[PDB]
Amino acid sequence: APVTVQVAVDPPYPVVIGTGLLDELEDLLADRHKVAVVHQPGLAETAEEIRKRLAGKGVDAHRIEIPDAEAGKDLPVVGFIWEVLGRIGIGRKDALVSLGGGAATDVAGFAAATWLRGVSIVHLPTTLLGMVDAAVGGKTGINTDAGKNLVGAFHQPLAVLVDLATLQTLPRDEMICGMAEVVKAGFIADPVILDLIEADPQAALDPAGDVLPELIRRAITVKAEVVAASELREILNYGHTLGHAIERRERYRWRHGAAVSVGLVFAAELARLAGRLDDATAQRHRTILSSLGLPVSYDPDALPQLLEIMAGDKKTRAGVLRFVVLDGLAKPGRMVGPDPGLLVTAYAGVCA
Ligand SMILES: [Cl-]
Ligand SMILES: [Zn+2]
Ligand SMILES: [Zn+2]
Repeated sequence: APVTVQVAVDPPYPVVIGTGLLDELEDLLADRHKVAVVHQPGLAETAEEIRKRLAGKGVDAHRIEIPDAEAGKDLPVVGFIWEVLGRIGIGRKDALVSLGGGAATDVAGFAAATWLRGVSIVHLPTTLLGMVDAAVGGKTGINTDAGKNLVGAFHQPLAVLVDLATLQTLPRDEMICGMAEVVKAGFIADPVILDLIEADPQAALDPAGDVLPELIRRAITVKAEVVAASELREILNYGHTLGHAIERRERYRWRHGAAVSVGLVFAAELARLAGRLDDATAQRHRTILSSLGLPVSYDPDALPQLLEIMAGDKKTRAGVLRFVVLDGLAKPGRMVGPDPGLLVTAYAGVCA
């Protein structure tokens, strides 16, 4: 019944896409002695239902509620999760289930990665961004005093269950910000994603339509294929060089997807001015993103503060900025240490 995308790492794991996946979760974890469901607050009820269905099969099943959103990835939260796994007596053969957006899958994933040096985790992402991106690929992380996105671990999930029923209650604004990673996947490796969205941009956002389920499958496949195929993975940062800087500048008060959207537009203008990307494919970034309702511009006077921010990013070595750029649709390449005047000119092409 559901579609499954296999992530061809070693060992491989499935990303299951379908409607009503609790049965598949039950049969998957039926034989574990203990399971802890780590969930964000608005999902207490789905978590309690998972817990009961599990306890029904004989699992000593627990739910662990963590703060919503970015508050949920903070070091004290993972400290709390560890203490709870201990109190419950979660062992090496036991399992965690994450239920929530990207922050939940990241913190629950980091906790599973480090508890007894690694226990199995199943991810149930409940946001579009979580489904196409954060839950696939095994990157986990937490927020510490050092900054965000710095501390983490690679830890592949036993499985990822992408339950489309859950999209029916997702607010429109979260749907739109999840679509920025789908669009990114389209530009880097699967232009059919772009063609499908262009047919009708508003049908792409409809959790009941037939387009969104296909876009999800395709975006997950692009990520699965990149991850299975050590630096090709950097292509997934497309739009994120400026995007992460904007987020930071706004103190994480902008949606991740909105910042990436502006970063994509910037990356396209950078490539266009460098002579690497044709005008048509370059312009297509702004037209697709703006048609979905995503921002395509940012504060015209922010470049100096953005440059200083990008200066300190982990990828920056000896003050040298690195960007993912396209040499054509689905032909990702790199631009290392671009001339400052070129960034200034690209930024003006985006903001003015
Ligand atoms: Cl979240
Ligand atoms: Zn999220
Ligand atoms: Zn992203």
